[PDB]
Amino acid sequence: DDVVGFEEEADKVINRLLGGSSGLEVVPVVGMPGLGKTTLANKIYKHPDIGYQFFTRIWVYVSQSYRRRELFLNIISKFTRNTKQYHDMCEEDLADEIEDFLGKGGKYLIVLDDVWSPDAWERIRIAFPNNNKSNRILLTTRDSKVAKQCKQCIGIPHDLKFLTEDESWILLEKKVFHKDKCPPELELSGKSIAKKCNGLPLAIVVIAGALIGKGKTSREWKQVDESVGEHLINKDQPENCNKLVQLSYDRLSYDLKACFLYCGAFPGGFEIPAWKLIRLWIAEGFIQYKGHLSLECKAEDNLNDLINRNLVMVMQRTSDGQIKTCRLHDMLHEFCRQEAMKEENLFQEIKLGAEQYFPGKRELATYRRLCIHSSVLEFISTKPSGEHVRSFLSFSLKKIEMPSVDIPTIPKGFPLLRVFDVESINFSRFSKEFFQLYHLRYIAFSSDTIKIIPKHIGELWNIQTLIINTQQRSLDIQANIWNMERLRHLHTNSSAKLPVPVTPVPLVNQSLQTLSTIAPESCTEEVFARTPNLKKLGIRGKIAVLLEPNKSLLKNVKKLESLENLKLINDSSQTGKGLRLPPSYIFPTKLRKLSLVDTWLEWNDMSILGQMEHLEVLKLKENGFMGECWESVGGFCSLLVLWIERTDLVSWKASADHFPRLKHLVLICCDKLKEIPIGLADIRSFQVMELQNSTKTAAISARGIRDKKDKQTQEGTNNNGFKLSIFPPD
Amino acid sequence: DDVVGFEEEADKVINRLLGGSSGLEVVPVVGMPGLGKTTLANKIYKHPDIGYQFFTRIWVYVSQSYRRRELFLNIISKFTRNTKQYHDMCEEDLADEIEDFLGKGGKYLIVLDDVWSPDAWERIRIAFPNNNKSNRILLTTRDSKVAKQCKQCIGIPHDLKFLTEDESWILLEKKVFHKDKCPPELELSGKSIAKKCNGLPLAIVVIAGALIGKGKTSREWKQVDESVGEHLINKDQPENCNKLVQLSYDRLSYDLKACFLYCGAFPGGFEIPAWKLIRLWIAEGFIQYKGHLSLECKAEDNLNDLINRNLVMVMQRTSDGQIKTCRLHDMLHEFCRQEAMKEENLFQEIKLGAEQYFPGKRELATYRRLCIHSSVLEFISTKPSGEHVRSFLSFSLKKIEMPSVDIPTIPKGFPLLRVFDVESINFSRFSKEFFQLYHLRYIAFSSDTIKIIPKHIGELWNIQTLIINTQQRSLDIQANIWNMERLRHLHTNSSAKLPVPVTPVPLVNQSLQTLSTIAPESCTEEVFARTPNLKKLGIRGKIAVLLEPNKSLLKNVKKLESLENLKLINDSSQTGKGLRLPPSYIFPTKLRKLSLVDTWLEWNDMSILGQMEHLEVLKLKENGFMGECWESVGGFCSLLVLWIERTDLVSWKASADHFPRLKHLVLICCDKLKEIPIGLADIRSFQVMELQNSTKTAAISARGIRDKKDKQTQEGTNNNGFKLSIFPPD
Ligand SMILES: Nc1ncnc2c1ncn2[C@@H]1O[C@H](COP(=O)(O)OP(=O)(O)O)[C@@H](O)[C@H]1O
Ligand SMILES: Nc1ncnc2c1ncn2[C@@H]1O[C@H](COP(=O)(O)OP(=O)(O)O)[C@@H](O)[C@H]1O
Repeated sequence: DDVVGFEEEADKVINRLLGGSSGLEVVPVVGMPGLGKTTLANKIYKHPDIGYQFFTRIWVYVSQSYRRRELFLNIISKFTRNTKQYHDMCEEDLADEIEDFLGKGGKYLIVLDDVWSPDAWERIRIAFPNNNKSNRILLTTRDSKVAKQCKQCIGIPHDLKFLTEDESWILLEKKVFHKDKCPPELELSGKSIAKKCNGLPLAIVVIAGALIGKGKTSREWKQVDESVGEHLINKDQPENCNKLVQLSYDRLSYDLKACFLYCGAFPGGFEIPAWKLIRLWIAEGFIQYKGHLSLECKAEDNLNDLINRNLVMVMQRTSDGQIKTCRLHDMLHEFCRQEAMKEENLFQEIKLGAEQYFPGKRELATYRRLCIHSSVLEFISTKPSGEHVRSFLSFSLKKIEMPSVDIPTIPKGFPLLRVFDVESINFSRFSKEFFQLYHLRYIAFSSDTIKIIPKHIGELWNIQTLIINTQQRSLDIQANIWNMERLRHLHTNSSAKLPVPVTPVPLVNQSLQTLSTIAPESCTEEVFARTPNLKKLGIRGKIAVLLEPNKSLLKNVKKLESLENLKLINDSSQTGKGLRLPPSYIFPTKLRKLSLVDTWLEWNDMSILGQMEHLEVLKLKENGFMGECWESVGGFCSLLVLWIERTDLVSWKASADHFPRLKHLVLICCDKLKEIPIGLADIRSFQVMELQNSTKTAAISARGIRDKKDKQTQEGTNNNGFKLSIFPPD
Repeated sequence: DDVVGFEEEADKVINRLLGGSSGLEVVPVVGMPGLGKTTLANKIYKHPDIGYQFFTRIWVYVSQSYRRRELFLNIISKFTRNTKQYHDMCEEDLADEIEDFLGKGGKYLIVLDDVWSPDAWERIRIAFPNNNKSNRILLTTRDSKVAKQCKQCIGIPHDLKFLTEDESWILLEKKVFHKDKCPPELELSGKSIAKKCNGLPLAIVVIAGALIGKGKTSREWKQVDESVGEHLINKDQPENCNKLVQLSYDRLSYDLKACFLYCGAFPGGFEIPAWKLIRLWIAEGFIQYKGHLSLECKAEDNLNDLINRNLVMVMQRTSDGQIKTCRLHDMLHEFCRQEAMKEENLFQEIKLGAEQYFPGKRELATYRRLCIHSSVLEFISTKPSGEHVRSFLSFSLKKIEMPSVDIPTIPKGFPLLRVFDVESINFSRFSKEFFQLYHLRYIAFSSDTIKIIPKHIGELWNIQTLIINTQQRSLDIQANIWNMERLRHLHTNSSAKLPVPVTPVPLVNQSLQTLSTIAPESCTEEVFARTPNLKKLGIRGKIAVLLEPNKSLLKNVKKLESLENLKLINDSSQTGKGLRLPPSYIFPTKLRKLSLVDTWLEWNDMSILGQMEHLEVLKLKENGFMGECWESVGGFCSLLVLWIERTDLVSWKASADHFPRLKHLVLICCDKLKEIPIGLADIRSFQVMELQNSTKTAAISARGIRDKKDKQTQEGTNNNGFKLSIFPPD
């Protein structure tokens, strides 16, 4: 409930939505960036009354650099998982598909954030039919002319009010002091600050983060108070607010300063993968820690400082509470840009400006880090060359093929390249000079034809992370990854057939921690003997090769003492019944996360999982577990999160003793579940619960469980209210 | 000498060039389009005094849609034939290469036609160094601000004057009446017209063509006189002059109207290949002739009407006088556009306008013929679909690769496609749905990976012309081209291994006329037995397989009675001496054109060629003939043109009886020629003569021959003055 002073505005907006015309209706929210337009939209999205009243709730991100085809793909992905048929149809075809998808449903609302030009609104409006079902469009805009120019915009342009003072002091106190009370010698400074921010929440949260970072001293509070007083916030000039961000930026440590500045190289509206980005922090040497925690731990700590300062906003978190997807505010992105080019020339972006001509070698040679986001193919066709370029950064929501003749240009022009992520570029093959980059550390790309990883990859002695994505069924690795001592991580989407190591000095790879998806045949004794420090393991392929009762290779997994994350993917031609678990003591004594996919195991097998006393997060995906009768056997003494998706389970019996400490519980696509155990509502730690494609009997059992737990909350000191998801509410 | 009234302007421009500053100097020529800027530039280029004074003379075409990399490639192609090393270097690298290439030479001039914006001039000027050698730049522009903005443009902007009336009447009379005298009842109309064109040569030539097309009657002359009087030519509004072109356009026949309008679909500044374009018409059914001449003959007649009306201007002609490269004036191109979209909606062009968004299906479905010239890859990535599209037209000076996943989009979106020329698009493979186009007639594309022509190509029963270009050494054709009765032409750049026909109805392909270079092993008896009407033959590969004395296959060529054009390319691993011709009577009795490449034959072999009494044009390319002593044996009773390039010939003896009727004579890269026969100057028909990379002894022999022939011209009635090329004059 981190929303202060928006209750009246949200209530009046909701009143506008539920009332008004009975046909199509669009409400525009205009305001100076950072004032709370998207935050208010998110509050409206999560409000219970509107969600109950609206059958379908879609969140859409537009941004300035919107792609209509990409946007239509994004909307289509929210309806049908089988997206292979929609990749070929032209844009109006997916527009009609969206039209009929929302036609099949009931009353719906569409949320369009950060629309910059009226022509974009006109081009996207064609996908929303007028079915006289009181469908609503929550449009957010920076300019009132966008709403004014539309004849169909019958609703008056709602100018969202700026934050009131009563909201100010309370908001800033909640942000910076949390549950603490401000000392008297800082209270007047806080009030003066709140009056001096001119009710702009982004400025308030950024100065709160700055105050947290340095210390809660009266002198520093007076300094920031006079600084914000020296910067009057004009209602028509947002750039001065960037100066306030400067008052935060100077307070960060030099390496942390640098990583925050590098965080701005990403495109606006881009949902950053957390794991990818921590790798960018590590590969570039930005993360330096002379302490007991690992470098990845230090990078996670830095991300935690970023989020708690409200500099980087997290949109989706992992099931266990970790950060999954983070992004930067568009105003903060513009400030980071302005700093990057006009102030400290750390890195530069190459964009198709009004001149429509790309920079030549003379200007490019002065760059140190590049970031090409659109029209990359033309730029690489120009064949640039940078002798002082240390990085190549490029993310796009669309995949761009790699011209073969143009392939050798990138390595030849950048011999001093260190990191090179082209995950939006589909490499067709490997060039010889690509193999000459001895200074490379991070390489990640996609391919649709590469089957054999060549031997010469072993001669890159400075690579730290290697990420490969492909649509091929099986991937063969011929390069000697075992002698690559500095290699730390691997991530693959296909079945990776690692070479069988040969036994010959400290050849043991103590730095290798995570190695993503590996074919079952490579999970041998020698492979795990060379990496005792492995923590995350992933197996992809015919799991029957792993888990035959007579010659199961999981005995080798027993000797891996440092393992905590295991992933198994079943790609066998036949995935029928007959699979069973080995004795429970075979597993590592300190494993934490295991995920079973397409295993087709009997329910009783969790008894093996019942022996592990430290299991806390478990995920079942794509027919991990099934069986008509599920009886809870054994006690999961430390289970916190269990995640089951698309199982034909019918009946489940459970008790509080079986799962004494569960916190997160998820069922998805359970088309045959009869009832959820009532006694689960008797567990105090049971907090969050969700349904998807469940039976009506499951729905009424869920409602009864919610009522019982709410009554228990009325009985005991259950501070954390129960969370139930009525999805879909149709 | 078709230049009237420009003698004074050309003389003063030449005086400016030879005089002025001793360093870099740029003369700009500004004027309303069609006034004669490029024509005056061409006259200056071909003037003898400037060519003698200037060591290096380069012609450069810029146009509005100029590409700096393409332009630099074009300039580099004029210096070194080995262009494989220059394809990889970045733009400034070829700029420096051009800098040193002109540095090695002496005083030079660079001609830049049709420069539209000053920034283009600034970006191209960096390739021209200041060596204090009085180098000159003939720049042609439409706006004086382009010259004014340049600080280095010390020379005053020369505003070229409009043609005077005395030149006018003479110019129009030379254009329309040639050597005839205007009747008195049309002379006053001609004078009134010439005064009413306001001295604009393009208008004069177009109305002369219109008058020629309809008839030289007094009433029609009065009609065109009042029409041009009704259209006053404003000096600042060129669009009204387009109306005058209308007075010509309405006078053409409907099919000829249509083909002229289709001629405008090509990009401005594009040098049209004549053969391709007659193929494009013959495929679209535009050429209809109910007469004895072939359809190709009718198309050539139409092109002749186009050129003699000055609607289409020819830049380079074939050695025998035929049209090789033709183009349209930029003002005429704009008029053709205006007519195409705003008037008769015959065809439309898809371009990246200020909106920066490509048309959708709704507008595209109303189109009948398309023409995409730039940013084609984005358009095909959009995946357009046209149910009423009958043609797909795309030429570019650069090669664009074909995305595999995007490959199927083109055929699926255009099932009613008839012609499809993507010769600027590099196809990587064949898609199955591409093979579903049963309405296709003309297909032409380039590839760097296609080795096997698939069988299903035989199921396209409506194909008339098939053109394939590839860099592969050998091309295999598996499709049954023999049962393709409507197929008329084939053109390949690689060795084409045709399938061996099997003997089984009129299966004989009487419509097949030309079939490009074909691998030697396919020149069998059965192949030539199925196409008795063949006229142009081409063989590419190991010619030793064709021409072994014991088992030569040219006996089969004997039975081909309709053959007139033969091409042979030697791609054998060893091309050493030992090759010899068969007896002369083996050849068809009516052959006209033969070309020998890399044959390595003895000189005496022309005795066989001496037997053919109707040989008129012969070309020797890439070591066709060699030998220290060349003695002329036999009499070429009808030889007109002989063409020899890069031979190590030393001594040649010839007489007038050997070549009694030669007209065009060419020697290129003769690094060892001792002397040219003096008696060749005694031949009356000897008119044109050229040298390239010749010896100094060859140069002085050439000068003596020129002096002797000029003295003979002073003796006899040699109306056609002798033409000698001082090339290079360094
Ligand atoms: N009621 C509120 N309580 C706390 N923070 C808020 C509130 N409204 C806005 N904010 C903060 O203001 C910032 C700007 O939010 P957002 O609406 O996403 O951008 P914009 O206002 O430009 O659309 C957010 O980071 C958010 O944390
Ligand atoms: N002195 C001349 N004699 C005959 N025709 C001319 C003369 N000068 C120009 N023309 C004609 O005028 C037309 C325009 O010529 P050009 O110079 O190529 O275009 P622009 O004047 O727009 O540069 C040409 O087709 C040419 O035939």
